Amino acid sequence: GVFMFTSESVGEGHPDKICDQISDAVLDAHLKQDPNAKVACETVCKTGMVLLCGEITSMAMVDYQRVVRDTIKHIGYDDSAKGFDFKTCNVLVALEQQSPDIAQCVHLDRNEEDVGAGDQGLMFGYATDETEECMPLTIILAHKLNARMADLRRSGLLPWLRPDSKTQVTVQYMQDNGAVIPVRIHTIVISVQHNEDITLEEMRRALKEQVIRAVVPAKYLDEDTVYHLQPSGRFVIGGPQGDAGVTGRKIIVDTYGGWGAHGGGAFSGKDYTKVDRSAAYAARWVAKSLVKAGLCRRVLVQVSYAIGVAEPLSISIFTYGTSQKTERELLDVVHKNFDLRPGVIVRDLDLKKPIYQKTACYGHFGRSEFPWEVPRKLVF
Amino acid sequence: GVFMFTSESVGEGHPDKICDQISDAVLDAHLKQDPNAKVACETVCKTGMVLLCGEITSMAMVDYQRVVRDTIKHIGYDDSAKGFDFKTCNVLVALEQQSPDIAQCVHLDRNEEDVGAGDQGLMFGYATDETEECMPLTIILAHKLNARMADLRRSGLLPWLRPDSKTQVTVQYMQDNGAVIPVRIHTIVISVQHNEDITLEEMRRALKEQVIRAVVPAKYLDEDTVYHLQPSGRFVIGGPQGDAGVTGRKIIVDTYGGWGAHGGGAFSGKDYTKVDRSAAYAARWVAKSLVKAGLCRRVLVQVSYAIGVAEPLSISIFTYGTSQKTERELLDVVHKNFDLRPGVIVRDLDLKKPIYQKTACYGHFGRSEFPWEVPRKLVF
Ligand SMILES: C[S@@+](CC[C@H](N)C(=O)[O-])C[C@H]1O[C@@H](n2cnc3c(N)ncnc32)[C@H](O)[C@@H]1O
Ligand SMILES: C[S@@+](CC[C@H](N)C(=O)[O-])C[C@H]1O[C@@H](n2cnc3c(N)ncnc32)[C@H](O)[C@@H]1O
Ligand SMILES: [K+]
Ligand SMILES: [K+]
Ligand SMILES: [Mg+2]
Ligand SMILES: [Mg+2]
Ligand SMILES: [Mg+2]
Ligand SMILES: [Mg+2]
Repeated sequence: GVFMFTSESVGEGHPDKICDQISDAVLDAHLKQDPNAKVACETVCKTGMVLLCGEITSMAMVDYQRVVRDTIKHIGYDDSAKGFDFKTCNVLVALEQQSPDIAQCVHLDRNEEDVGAGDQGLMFGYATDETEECMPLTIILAHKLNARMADLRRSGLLPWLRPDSKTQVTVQYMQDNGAVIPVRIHTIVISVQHNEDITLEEMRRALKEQVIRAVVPAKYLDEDTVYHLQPSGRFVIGGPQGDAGVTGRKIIVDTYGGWGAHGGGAFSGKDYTKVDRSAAYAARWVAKSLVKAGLCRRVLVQVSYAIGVAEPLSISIFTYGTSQKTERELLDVVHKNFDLRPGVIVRDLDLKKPIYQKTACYGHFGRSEFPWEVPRKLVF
Repeated sequence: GVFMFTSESVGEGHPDKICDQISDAVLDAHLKQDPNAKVACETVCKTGMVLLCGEITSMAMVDYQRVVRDTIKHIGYDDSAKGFDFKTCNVLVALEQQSPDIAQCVHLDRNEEDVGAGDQGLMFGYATDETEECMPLTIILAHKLNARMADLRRSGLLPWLRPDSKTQVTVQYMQDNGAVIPVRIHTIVISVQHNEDITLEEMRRALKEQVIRAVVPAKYLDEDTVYHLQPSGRFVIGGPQGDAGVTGRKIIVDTYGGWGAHGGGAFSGKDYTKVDRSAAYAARWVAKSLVKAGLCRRVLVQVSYAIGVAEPLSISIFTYGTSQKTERELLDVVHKNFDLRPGVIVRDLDLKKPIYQKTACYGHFGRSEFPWEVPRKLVF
């Protein structure tokens, strides 16, 4: 019953991911001074331009030129030869206050515990026992390939590497009563921006031997694995010069790589009152807690909200046939162990801390440092 | 075994959907003069501003001020009292040629049939026999609620309505050997921008009696259905004035409302060489053809590509246990009946025709006018 499943990831210099990182750097900058800042920052990037736009109500005093240029510098775009330079790009800021019609409904006059959902929406959380981080192997490997290239770039071991990169991993799985077991790597794609000096054959050899073989467990690779390495043959123009970037255009990279499900909302640039983020984090937290408790091997959780209403409108659990308990029993477990109002989630998961720029590349899930990745011990 | 599932939709004046419609109006304008235009148009909107950015290589000569302002006019934003006016907003254009490093790999010198995938990526198609359009009931109803409000607005029957709107529908389902059967409407949310004259109680009564009851089959509604109608109590500030909008931030509204799966790519603003769009359309087409052929009741199809390579890297079929044939047999059926190279998809689905602005609101799927919604008769 073998099947293929593909996931992709992108590196820190991918233009959409640049925007996610800048949006969350702005959020972090506000939260460091005003833990209750209301932030909805969209970032757009294209040749020579970063535009910040959206809605912020905050007591913080933030140097947006500094925050943006510091983020671009850290990513590695510091010269016109690379197509983008934090020293000389245009930074445009079009930031306004949050609509008062929204504020009066969501949070004005309310105790923090009672804050309403910042919008309507649906969110999903997912977990799978196929890896120790409870994530799909496809997306984890895709992230790790990009992170390895960034390490080799920053260390100087491969000086021809530039920050813009994309990876894609196809894994063959067998199924086991609703659970999924990875069996082998079927195909890997890597494209990474490079300078003019290096030759194509050298690049492909380095991506195989210093990237792929350093990251992918050898038991999954064999002589029939397909490798598309620098498949375009030339990737000198890159970053925002090659492709426009926008916040919230990598939402499947950010989450489960196509597994589970997604409700549509972007994460980056948004404070905790935006349930698109906080409730997706909470749903991941619930799903991972269910799997770690031995209640299932695979689980999808849906929650939904209405603007201004603190309590979820609906909660659903799907275990793909991998639980002995029924989904109505699991729902009982969830109601007895979690309170999914946004004003409680913020306390359980410490969502006012300025840690969001860390989440904006290499995935929001699967990384044990974050509070939604620490399972709650369940009573049942 | 009853469960809840929620989907949402937005109306034509929602700021993210404004950008999708403008991006596809630009694509249509180019395709009317140059059927082979290469288009990757991102649109950003915020108070008083439309910014077009991205990459276009085309022989067409397009009046971007006219195209943008005509689109905003048709949506209905024609006065500062509504928060946005096509006559007086700022239109900024930052459009460059497609990267030559991409062009040499994707299409230069190649016959149309052999054009390579414009990017790497994964795409999904989904279909379900629960409605005659083979779509989830939740997302269809959510779309229809917004379309009904737009009709009542444009006819003058509810003159206090403005273009920005959001809907959300929670349905209770039972399952039937992997298939899903809608049973009742559990919750409906509607928020719509309004003028200052109308009272809250009048608005809520009109949304129930002239919108919901005109659109939702009465057999699904009962005395216990929950209604959150204008739940914020005041929604006068709206459109781009209330919330920044960006192309490709409604990808789950655009597709299956959280059902099936999504590979991450946005649709609007992209010509057929962008497999994010053409291969997702083709996968929907395959999935719907499988269901209409009686081969399954529910099906998810995954495909993936590498930049420059015409043939898919992987294809997967999941029937949720609703097919008598195995998924390997169904894969055989798909390989015998479809050719999923982008240069063949463009011919089968007529993807050079300038019909894309129609797809940019109310969903890309479930509408029989589009070629990917006309099932292919299968040999098997
Ligand atoms: C292929 S571009 C998307 C299409 C583009 N907007 C256009 O005009 O055709 C998307 C991503 O692919 C990567 N990319 C850019 N140039 C590339 C190249 N020459 N070869 C391989 N990948 C490239 C970059 O990560 C970029 O953000
Ligand atoms: C709630 S806003 C998103 C959050 C916003 N960016 C902020 O600063 O909090 C998202 C959408 O909700 C809708 N909306 C805007 N104002 C609203 C209001 N006062 N009541 C209900 N819905 C509203 C509009 O469709 C808007 O695009
Ligand atoms: K783009
Ligand atoms: K927004
Ligand atoms: Mg993109
Ligand atoms: Mg949202
Ligand atoms: Mg949005
Ligand atoms: Mg894409």
